Amino acid sequence: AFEEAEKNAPAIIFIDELDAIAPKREKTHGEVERRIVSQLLTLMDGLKQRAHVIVMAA
Amino acid sequence: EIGVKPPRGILLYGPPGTGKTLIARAVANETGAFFFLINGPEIMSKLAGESESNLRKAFEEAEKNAPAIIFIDELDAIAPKREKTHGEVERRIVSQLLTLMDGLKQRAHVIVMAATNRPNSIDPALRRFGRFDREVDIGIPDATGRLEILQIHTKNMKLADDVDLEQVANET
Amino acid sequence: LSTAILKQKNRPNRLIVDEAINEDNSVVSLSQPKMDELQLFRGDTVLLKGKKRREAVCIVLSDDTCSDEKIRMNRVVRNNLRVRLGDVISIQPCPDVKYGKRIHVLPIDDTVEGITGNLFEVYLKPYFLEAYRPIRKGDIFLVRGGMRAVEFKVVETDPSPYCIVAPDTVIHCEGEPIKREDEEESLNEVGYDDIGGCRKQLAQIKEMVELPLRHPALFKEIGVKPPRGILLYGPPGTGKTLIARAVANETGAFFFLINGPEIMSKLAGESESNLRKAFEEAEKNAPAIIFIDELDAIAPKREKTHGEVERRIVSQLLTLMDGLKQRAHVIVMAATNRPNSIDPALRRFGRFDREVDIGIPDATGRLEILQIHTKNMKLADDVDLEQVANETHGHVGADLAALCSEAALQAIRKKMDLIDLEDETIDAEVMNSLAVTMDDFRWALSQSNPSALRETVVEVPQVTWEDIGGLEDVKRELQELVQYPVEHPDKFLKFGMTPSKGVLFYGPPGCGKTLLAKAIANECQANFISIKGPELLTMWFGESEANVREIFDKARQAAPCVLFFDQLDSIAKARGGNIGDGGGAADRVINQILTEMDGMSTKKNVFIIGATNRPDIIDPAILRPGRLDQLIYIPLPDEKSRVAILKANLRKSPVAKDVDLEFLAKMTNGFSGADLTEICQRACKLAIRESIESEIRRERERQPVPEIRRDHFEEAMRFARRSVSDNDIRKYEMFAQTLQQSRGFGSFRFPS
Amino acid sequence: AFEEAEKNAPAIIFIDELDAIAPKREKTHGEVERRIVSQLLTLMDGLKQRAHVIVMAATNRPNSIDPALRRFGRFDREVDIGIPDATGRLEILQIHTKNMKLADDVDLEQVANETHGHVGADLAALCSEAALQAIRKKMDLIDLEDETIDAEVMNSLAVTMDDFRWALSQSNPSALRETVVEVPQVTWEDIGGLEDVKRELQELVQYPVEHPDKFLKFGMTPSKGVLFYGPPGCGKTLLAKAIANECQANFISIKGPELLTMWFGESEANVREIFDKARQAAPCVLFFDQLDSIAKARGGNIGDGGGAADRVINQILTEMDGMSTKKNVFIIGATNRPDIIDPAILRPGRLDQLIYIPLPDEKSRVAILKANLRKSPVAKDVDLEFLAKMTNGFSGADLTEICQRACKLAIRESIESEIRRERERQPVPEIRRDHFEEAMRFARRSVSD
Ligand SMILES: Nc1ncnc2c1ncn2[C@@H]1O[C@H](COP(=O)(O)OP(=O)(O)OP(=O)(O)O)[C@@H](O)[C@H]1O
Ligand SMILES: Nc1ncnc2c1ncn2[C@@H]1O[C@H](COP(=O)(O)OP(=O)(O)OP(=O)(O)O)[C@@H](O)[C@H]1O
Ligand SMILES: Nc1ncnc2c1ncn2[C@@H]1O[C@H](COP(=O)(O)OP(=O)(O)OP(=O)(O)O)[C@@H](O)[C@H]1O
Ligand SMILES: Nc1ncnc2c1ncn2[C@@H]1O[C@H](COP(=O)(O)OP(=O)(O)OP(=O)(O)O)[C@@H](O)[C@H]1O
Ligand SMILES: [Mg+2]
Ligand SMILES: [Mg+2]
Ligand SMILES: [Mg+2]
Repeated sequence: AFEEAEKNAPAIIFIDELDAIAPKREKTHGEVERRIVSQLLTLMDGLKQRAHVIVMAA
Repeated sequence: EIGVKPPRGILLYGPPGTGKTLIARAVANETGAFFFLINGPEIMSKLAGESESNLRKAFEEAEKNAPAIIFIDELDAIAPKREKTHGEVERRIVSQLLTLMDGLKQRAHVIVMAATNRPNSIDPALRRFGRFDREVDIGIPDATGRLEILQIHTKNMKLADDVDLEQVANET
Repeated sequence: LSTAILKQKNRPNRLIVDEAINEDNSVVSLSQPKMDELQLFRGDTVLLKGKKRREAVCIVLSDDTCSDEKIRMNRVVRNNLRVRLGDVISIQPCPDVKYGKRIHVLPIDDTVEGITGNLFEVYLKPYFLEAYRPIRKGDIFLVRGGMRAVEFKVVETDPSPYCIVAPDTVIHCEGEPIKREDEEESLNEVGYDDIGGCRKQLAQIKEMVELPLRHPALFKEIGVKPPRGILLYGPPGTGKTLIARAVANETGAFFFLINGPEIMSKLAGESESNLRKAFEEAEKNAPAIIFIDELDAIAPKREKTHGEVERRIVSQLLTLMDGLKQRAHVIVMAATNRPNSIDPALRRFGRFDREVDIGIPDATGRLEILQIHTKNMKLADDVDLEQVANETHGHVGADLAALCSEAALQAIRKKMDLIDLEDETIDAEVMNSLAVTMDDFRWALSQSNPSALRETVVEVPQVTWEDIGGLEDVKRELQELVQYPVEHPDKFLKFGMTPSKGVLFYGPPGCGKTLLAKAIANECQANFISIKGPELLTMWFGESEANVREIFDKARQAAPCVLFFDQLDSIAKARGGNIGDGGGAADRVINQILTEMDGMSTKKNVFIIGATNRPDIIDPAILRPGRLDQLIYIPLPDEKSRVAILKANLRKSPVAKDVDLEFLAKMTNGFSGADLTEICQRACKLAIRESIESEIRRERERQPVPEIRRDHFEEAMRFARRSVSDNDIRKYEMFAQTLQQSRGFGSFRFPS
Repeated sequence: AFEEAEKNAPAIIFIDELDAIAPKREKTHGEVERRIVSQLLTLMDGLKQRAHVIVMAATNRPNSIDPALRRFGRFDREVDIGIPDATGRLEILQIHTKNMKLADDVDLEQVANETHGHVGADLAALCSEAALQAIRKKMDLIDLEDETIDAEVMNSLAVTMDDFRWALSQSNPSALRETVVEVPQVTWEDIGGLEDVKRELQELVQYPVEHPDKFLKFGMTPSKGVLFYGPPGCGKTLLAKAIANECQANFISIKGPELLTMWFGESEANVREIFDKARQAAPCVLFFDQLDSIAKARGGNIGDGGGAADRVINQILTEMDGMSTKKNVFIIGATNRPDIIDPAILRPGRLDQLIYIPLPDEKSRVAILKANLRKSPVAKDVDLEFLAKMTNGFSGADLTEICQRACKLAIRESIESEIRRERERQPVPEIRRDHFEEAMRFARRSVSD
């Protein structure tokens, strides 16, 4: 999703229900959710890249 | 001359924002060695054998371009304790890391670096000597260190004369 | 008997390596009576065995200066044989040695640099002119001459592998120069000598992977087939992979290395195909050894495994290891930190019949490991490796390598002033001044801490026995508790009684229990694990007891280890008194603690100390001797102890001489240690307040308090309160009197 | 495979590790595995059309096999290759020792009687280890680095009964490789007093295994369950250690909460596995130290928690009921809190015999003091009878603590004497009466009235 949005560099990403996808890595027993939180952190770190892509989460 | 091998494993740990990834980027830019960067979740795959193969490919690429520095960001996501992990894939990934860093074949010139917010969630076999030799705590800076951070982050901006960065360092 | 396979027994061939006065690369010298014993004449070609499957050939010459029990050889022959001074090698006559038709030699890359002249013409042709020197494949020989002497690798011999370099033999230096790094990696190759400790384990391994190959006639005559499956298990860093490398380097059998995760493949049946290919490769190559590192990666229990691929891989390994088509003389070795995670069907005699515990070494074992790891290091004369071996209580061998590396790194740090990071190269004077002293090893010891305890590391506030005032008897008991079983086990064996290893501090708040724990953590010569009571408890079912089991296992591995519980009554409370507490989670934690502390397992030097602020609620089985043997009562300090506490608090504090601590201790009746510390802190705060007001006054005039004074202490005292009320002392004295009256005899005297 | 079997008929198709390719299709998450199970079903159904092909399969997880494969017309016959008895173990030993060079003193009958839980691979391991010990005894005469061996060394080489006894000392069933624990060498003479308990335990262990015919003749089934209850430190775990070291029965010792697992269904599976591997090693003793953790009163904590402990205790009750008398699996439970043991556990047929390990009396205290000081150098004037008299309410642990405190006082005296001698340059042959006198004032009674 991040790659596709960055392709269309004037892009806005909207992550609806961010609470479900991104819980606390330590608090949640599920390893899938801690991994997805870490991947989202990595994507946000490189998100800017001096690109028009912006991300809004609800 | 001194007859030892210099330590080959660095584990940076600390709360978020201390600059572990920043230090990794600084090392990547300012060292004269091949740099390979690994993100924890990006290794994960559904198919059995893909993730261990990705780790093997990264370590082989580092070995070919030796001396090299491998940085594994978000080590906690990729390497949980095998006793407390149910999934076979994660346990096999941790075993592949253990073998790659310290196995019957040892890495000659590759430096393996990692960063994690929670070092105690790492499998204790990784925190052994031969694999992650030293653990470096990137902690909360003091007043002078955070004044240095403010100076670093304010160097590009144009600042008025009234700006007093030592006061801001004291207050934060 | 178990280690009987390790002795050399001093056969006539056995000889001690010694330095060579004038012996060239291709000759060695012995004592004349030694030749007469071996029936060797001067000039006879001889064959010398070495370590890690190496052989060399030399010309034996008579040297009167050579010792009777020693053989003189230069550095070249030593490096060819991978031996050092003092090593024992066997010399035997070599029959049917003939002049070599042709030899191909490959020079080392670093030596040939800076030599414009032809390598053959400048060095090989005069060196091998009428040389009559015996050589073998794989040897390094150095030839002097030119600007830099040149090392040649004899890669090809005709006839192989032994040949005499006659003048008619053609010598050619063409070819890719040999890398210095490759020969260096060949030199620093791991053999059975690089494993320290694990003497019985190494004996068993050599019995199983070396003896059947070296002397198969024994097993053929005695009519049995030797064991063919070895599972090396142990905590991380104990040397399982090291033993695997040693076996790989020091066996003539073909060696196949399997790493667990490498087997896996995404395709259907491709992992089973990889396993079959590995076993077919081993079978094709006659005697072969298969080593599977990280066995738990690809051999989980089939009953506990959900994926079908993993179960099929376990079944494939089961069939390959012991199936209808039997193994054709193949030794299978495996290493794992989790032997109980392996499939139970793999652990039987047919497949993995011998399980070898590479455990935590003792003092002598870790001394041996330190000697092995420092054999290459440059050491000063001041270094005492026995002291370092005694200091490192819970180290496994990887921790000792870490300690040696830290010492070397500190030694390099001490030279960072003379050394420049930026400059191209380091001065030779600095390199000659570089050495590892005992101070570097002391620093490494200070930083050293067993890796298994890395998770259970807490920053302790550096308390000394002097920081505690009073409690002299308690200090002596604690020091003796931690020191006697560790430093004098022979005394306990002589008196035939195991030591007591349990102490419970009970008393009013603020009287010095946690201070005693800090003093133990900083002063006692043992590992220390600090446990807050409820941190072990977990929401999940069976995980709180798992945490208890894990922490006790960590204390067992790092023995001698001190296991301190800051609030015991939280983790240790009487059973049956909780309506909720999960599904009896607290009671199950109590029972797990009871089993871990005194059960059917063998007892180790694990000193378990608990501090409780109210001991009447702790389970009575916890206080049973053999668990918390001594119940030490830490009461409110008396006047002497109050003087000691006040002096200890103000020892580092600049205090005016007018302050009479005896009068303070006399007045403060019923005060605890925290009360007196608060009095001193309040005096310090008042002094700081006065100094700040004085500084404000000087600042006002621009636009004092050198030490804490008597009036500061008086104003601090007017705020003082007695934290522990009389009823609290009544309760603690009630518990203490129950304990004392339990015995029933104030004075016990034997009848005369 | 099936077509090639038909081409060359009569044919036998052996499928080793049948559970590898034939799991239950409902539990399978792979399409290819389910298709393989269906193909096996189809081929075994069509086996009737095939003239003389016979399919024999081997598996050590028969319950994991797809149930449809065990129906009529396909794998309809099942052969249980069970654990051999004493005579069967003798036959296996005779088979494995036929090629070895046994000495005359060897007695395979004794070796057959000792190996209570061995299955045949264990007996082969035992023979291999005995021969390896025999080879070890010659490692003094032959060095490993030697190139060749004298023929006389081979001629002298032979396996003797001492080698087999060493092997038996090292030998253990392969099944009990995960439950094995290091147990201290506790002996019946290490325990002081408890003579009636010792005799009762020895009889309860030996009589059912040695003479079941008398119990069948009188029609009474031997008791297969014992609970130990008493004050802490009175000798329950010590008795368990003595049983493990002395009795010729396989011993499984498990900690209380060892079986519990957070994952749903795993604790019941752990109970099933422990009881099954107890049956496989019969005659076996299954000891439950701190039983009240494993078995607590149902409904007392039902509301608080998920209810997994109730499932665990129900599974335990099912396993206690499921055992036939023919399997000699003695179950011993130990607890110092019998009041919180589940009442169902003590019902007839499960943990029948309830034994009260009491606070020792004066004669038992003399026995305990002698047993503790048996290996210790104690002065003659030290009167143990008076120590037993004065320690009225003391338990065995209390007396052991008194002796340990006296030992530590003696060690302190010796250490200080050595320090003093080193100081003067730059003792304590045994424990004395003053040491015990000093140790007694620190002594306390651990168990209250
Ligand atoms: N010590 C520091 N000195 C200067 N700038 C810093 C420092 N720490 C953080 N920053 C600034 O804040 C940003 C965030 O830091 P960074 O992403 O490295 O944090 P982190 O918590 O170590 O990372 P991650 O959790 O992704 O490993 C940096 O890119 C930099 O701009
Ligand atoms: N007994 C020993 N003697 C000498 N060196 C040792 C010993 N044990 C470990 N080492 C050294 O310490 C390190 C331990 O690494 P090694 O791979 O041998 O450990 P391991 O027991 O296989 O660990 P893991 O369980 O994590 O695989 C190596 O550098 C090895 O040389
Ligand atoms: N004997 C002592 N000598 C010096 N300071 C003492 C002494 N006893 C207590 N203190 C002081 O008490 C404070 C800490 O007390 P500590 O943590 O040892 O108490 P505690 O007995 O463990 O209490 P609690 O029951 O509340 O956990 C420190 O300020 C320390 O200086
Ligand atoms: N009859 C006895 N003879 C010799 N020593 C004994 C005797 N009874 C107890 N002891 C010793 O006293 C201590 C009691 O420990 P033991 O394991 O026997 O206790 P337990 O009855 O299982 O109690 P707990 O309920 O506390 O687990 C041990 O050190 C043991 O050696
Ligand atoms: Mg390893
Ligand atoms: Mg405290
Ligand atoms: Mg007990």
